[PDB]
Amino acid sequence: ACVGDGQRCASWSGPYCCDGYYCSCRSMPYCRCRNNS
Repeated sequence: ACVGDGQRCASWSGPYCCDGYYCSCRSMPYCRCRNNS
């Protein structure tokens, strides 16, 4: 199972994203997971 769009990555960076999405980590611990571009 993968995370949807805009879904933050577990804790700080545990699970991955769907086939095509990524996980950003701006000024904050809770990284965000969403589509590529």
